[PDB]
Amino acid sequence: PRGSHMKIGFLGFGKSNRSLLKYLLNHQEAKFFVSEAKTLDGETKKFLEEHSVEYEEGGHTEKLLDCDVVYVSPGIKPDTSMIELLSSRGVKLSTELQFFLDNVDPKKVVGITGTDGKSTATALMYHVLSGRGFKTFLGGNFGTPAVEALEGEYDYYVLEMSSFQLFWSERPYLSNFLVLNISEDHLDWHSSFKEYVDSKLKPAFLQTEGDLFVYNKHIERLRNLEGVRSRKIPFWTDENFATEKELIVRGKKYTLPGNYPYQMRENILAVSVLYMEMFNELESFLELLRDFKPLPHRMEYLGQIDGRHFYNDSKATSTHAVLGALSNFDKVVLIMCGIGKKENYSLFVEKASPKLKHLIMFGEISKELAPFVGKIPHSIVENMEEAFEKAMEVSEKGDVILLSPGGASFAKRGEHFREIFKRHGGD
Ligand SMILES: O=[P-]([O-])[O-]
Ligand SMILES: [Cl-]
Ligand SMILES: [Cl-]
Ligand SMILES: [Cl-]
Ligand SMILES: [N+]
Repeated sequence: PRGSHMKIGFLGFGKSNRSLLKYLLNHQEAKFFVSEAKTLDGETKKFLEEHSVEYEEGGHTEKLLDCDVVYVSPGIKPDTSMIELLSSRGVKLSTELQFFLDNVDPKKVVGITGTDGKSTATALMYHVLSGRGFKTFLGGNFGTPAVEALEGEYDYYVLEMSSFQLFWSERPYLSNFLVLNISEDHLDWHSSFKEYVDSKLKPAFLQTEGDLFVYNKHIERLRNLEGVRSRKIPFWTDENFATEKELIVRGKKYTLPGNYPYQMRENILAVSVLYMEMFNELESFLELLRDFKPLPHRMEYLGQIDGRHFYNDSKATSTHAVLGALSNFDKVVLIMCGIGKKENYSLFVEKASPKLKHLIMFGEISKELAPFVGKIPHSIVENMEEAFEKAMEVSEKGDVILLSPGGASFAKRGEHFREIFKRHGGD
């Protein structure tokens, strides 16, 4: 009715609405208006001015009441004054996720939601679809907003979707919908648990018989899913579950490549079930799982030499991973090495300190750590052989010696450390 005089509003201007405005500037004839509660920085203003997008900052005014549609930033709360005025004046309210779901090919979307594990599970789905050779987009709440992907073409769009995005999405239709878990704590979400649940489950009740809904069966305690019309495959059942070492899908058993925490086992189970439904086969999934980056590393116990216990955490390539390994003991003689990531090690050192009987270092990471380590008994050596002997020398019967490097390299170091262990008589 209004041709190019359509007025499109943005309430809030975080990454969702910024990505959406950038898509619409290049795809739609309309007058655009951005409304920010705080101040916009200099770069953002220059950007809006370069494309003559009107804006207000320092408060939401009645200028938004003039809009034909307003896109709400996912973090905007439902009972705020501007939402109340907008609704009471009959202005249509939508959000960047809903726009995406209205514009993409529905059958190419894999929508993942959950309380825990959401980012890793989404990354795994992306990983295994990419590994089959599909051109695959990864984004959603934790990452790149989905509308970025509407430039060019993809085979699959793998989205992580939060309760906030789904709340503000009036009709969030997904052909492929995975719910990892729904849990009562901890929660970024404002208040009502029943609104949180209902927001997260919205897509399920929109599906048709040709669609797919894979879900954690514990959510059946919260909501009745009988009327959902899609192919529905629950996990944690008699046929779809995981124990510490095994994955069972359709009653079939597969050995997992390591013994992982509960959340990672659930992420694997969830994505398994969906992959098996899409491709009828899990051998390709398991092979691709092996190079999945967030996959926890094996901490291989090597054995003893003269009462000392050796653990090989060769794959720890960051401060974070070293802190993981450390939480398995109370005292340890620790060997670190490799190329230090650009970090601030004081946070790491104070967190590591109580667990360290002695720290041994070599490689360029020695230089990064040296300035913060005056606190604790420590030795800098030149290579792994020297590190090994120094570990034997500062240790006694009963101690644990742990290789957990913390830096990158140029199972090469791990192999080297194993070989040294053996040459000095290890088991
Ligand atoms: O945060 P507001 O719309 O009063
Ligand atoms: Cl705002
Ligand atoms: Cl904002
Ligand atoms: Cl998004
Ligand atoms: N936000």
